Amino acid sequence: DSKPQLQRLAADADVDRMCRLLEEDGAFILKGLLPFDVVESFNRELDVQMAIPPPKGERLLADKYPPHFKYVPNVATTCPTFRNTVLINPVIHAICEAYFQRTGDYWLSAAFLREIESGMPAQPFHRDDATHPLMHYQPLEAPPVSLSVIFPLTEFTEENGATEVILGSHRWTEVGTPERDQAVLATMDPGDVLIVRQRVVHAGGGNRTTAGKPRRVVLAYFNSVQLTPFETYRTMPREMVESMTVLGQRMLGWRTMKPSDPNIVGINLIDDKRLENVLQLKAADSPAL
Amino acid sequence: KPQLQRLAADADVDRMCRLLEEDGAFILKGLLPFDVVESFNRELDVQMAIPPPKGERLLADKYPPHFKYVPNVATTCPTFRNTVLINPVIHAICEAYFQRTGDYWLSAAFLREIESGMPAQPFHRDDATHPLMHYQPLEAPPVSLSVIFPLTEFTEENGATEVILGSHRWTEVGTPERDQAVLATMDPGDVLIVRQRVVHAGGGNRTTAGKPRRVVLAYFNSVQLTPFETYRTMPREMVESMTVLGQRMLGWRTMKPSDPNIVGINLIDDKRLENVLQLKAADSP
Ligand SMILES: O=C(O)CCC(=O)C(=O)O
Ligand SMILES: O=C(O)CCC(=O)C(=O)O
Ligand SMILES: [Co+2]
Ligand SMILES: [Fe+2]
Ligand SMILES: [Fe+2]
Repeated sequence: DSKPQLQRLAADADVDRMCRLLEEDGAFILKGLLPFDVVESFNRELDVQMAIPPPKGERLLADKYPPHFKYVPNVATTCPTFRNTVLINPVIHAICEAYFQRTGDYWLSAAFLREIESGMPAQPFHRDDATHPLMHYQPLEAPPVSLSVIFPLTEFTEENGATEVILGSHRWTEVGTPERDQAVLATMDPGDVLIVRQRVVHAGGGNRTTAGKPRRVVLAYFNSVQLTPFETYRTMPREMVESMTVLGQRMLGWRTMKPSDPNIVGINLIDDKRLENVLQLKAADSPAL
Repeated sequence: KPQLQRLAADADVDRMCRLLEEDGAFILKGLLPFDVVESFNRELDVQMAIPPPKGERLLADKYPPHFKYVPNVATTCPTFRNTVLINPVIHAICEAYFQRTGDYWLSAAFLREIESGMPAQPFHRDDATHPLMHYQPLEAPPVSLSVIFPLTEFTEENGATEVILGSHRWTEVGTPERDQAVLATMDPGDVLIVRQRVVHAGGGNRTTAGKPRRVVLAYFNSVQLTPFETYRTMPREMVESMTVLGQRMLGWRTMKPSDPNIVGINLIDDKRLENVLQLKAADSP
């Protein structure tokens, strides 16, 4: 395409370059971060969840939509491949650690599945600043407090509606009403990852195919520990929590974390002690640390 | 010189609200009955009577040993948990104050005791705990409210809280003189309420009589902000003996930031946290 496209990088790519891509272009792609077997076992875990008949009670998001609406909340609690493998991907966290360098500690606000079936229209262009509305008022220069991480679980094509990203649009004052051709396509294979900076204007593609195969995507939101996690993993059984690594525990809110100075004490604590100490939390990788 | 306006506990909320935008702070006179003040004080006395613990202390270890401090009083002081935390007047103020941001809860509630011979605090804005606040524009929906409970009297001598009126409209804290501020002189049972961005400081105790100034600070934040103190390790029995309002304040229920957040926050399995937990409450139908 005539317009400059989304840079696609190998898993082992340089971190300074990814970080500078995020500030200049606002987005980039990692190629084959997740092995195909990982991707497929994740998909089967999700298949199980979606196969579950609709429950009797209230569902806060689902009840707002038609019954054909496909959605799996907080995948870490029901998809071990995500909890144990995807969530603690070292490349992802290296990016996060560079990205959140000014704001301090980050954790996982949400990780959920979205399936877009044939005949569904594109999303309107938007900035991912609705969940925590205060973000709408954050100046561009301020230390970023949220990172969008997008996992294609089916192929992302021009036809089925690969994610549309407008490069450099995070420097815009408002989203406005940009035309579709201002954006480029995040065409990907399962195992690739799209990483999108805060304030970058984007939109879901919408599935124009007619063969029945639906587009499947898991969206993960990594936020500053200043921001309340949309999904709370506090009801995870202790056995499951302790089977995770320390990084895993920190991501899911089971540990005291640290916003950058001038916060010098930290956050998410109790009795002036670390939450994991009060809980006496064990971890799969705590003898080695 | 313009002073801190003192309002009756039953005063109109619309006036309190207009004060918070105009002066940036105000005082409620005698909000807490004497029995409340005294039982709260006795509960805190119990807590401070516990010997210095052996392990790490995240805040206490950052300051001198003479620094007196009791964290997350709601878990150890029933008077605060059952009476003070859910004060209807406080929440009338909050619901007006946080209308643009949506739901609010309790980030921290702790005791500080300032002994004789201690210097004044430097002037500051209470935006260090959540640094992102430092970049929030003046016009943006406020996301934090400082609520200050004097448990001993606040006098000129013992170091009543120094508040600079209208300073929330300043671009920077700068280096203001002490004589730019007015004094939050109060009796136990009064409440000092301070807007976000209002420059202020602890007074510093000029007395030599030994009575240390005692204050409980409660920070009510938008549910967008992660609570500094997490009350997730409270026993279920303690949680379920509380009112719904109390549970919402201590992070045990799903909450709702203002639109365009339309689902809410602090939820799980696409359900309300309290439903998944099947949480009972003292005043729930
Ligand atoms: O469907 C997509 O690829 C993007 C979805 C998205 O950006 C959102 O839901 O905020
Ligand atoms: O001690 C006081 O009266 C006020 C303290 C204060 O503003 C603070 O510690 O942030
Ligand atoms: Co002067
Ligand atoms: Fe989005
Ligand atoms: Fe303060």
